[PDB]
Amino acid sequence: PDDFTGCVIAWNSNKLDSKPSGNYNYLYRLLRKSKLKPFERDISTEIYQAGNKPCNGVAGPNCYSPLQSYGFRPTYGVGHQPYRVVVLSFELLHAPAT
Repeated sequence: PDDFTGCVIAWNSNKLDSKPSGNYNYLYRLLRKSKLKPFERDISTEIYQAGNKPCNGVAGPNCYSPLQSYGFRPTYGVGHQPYRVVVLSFELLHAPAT
């Protein structure tokens, strides 16, 4: 948000985020019609009707899979390794602090 208050804490966790099985879990979408509003999470699975014509459940022109898997390898150097980030937002309200 524009008036965001808090602290961003980032640290490398490649020793912790690497497992012998493989980090196949993480996936991402890189396209959206409009910029996401502040403090918005995109997890709801609605078939995104970007165009005026459905793909009709078949592959073809102008119908590509949006989801992509992150490319992480042990040979990647320091600096691009997966960094864990915690955003601690300290909301300054008028309610009892406690």
